[PDB]
Amino acid sequence: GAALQIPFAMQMAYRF
Repeated sequence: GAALQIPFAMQMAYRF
């Protein structure tokens, strides 16, 4: 449930 909310923040950090 809240396991993807963790990597989601980092996935965007580099997606920039």
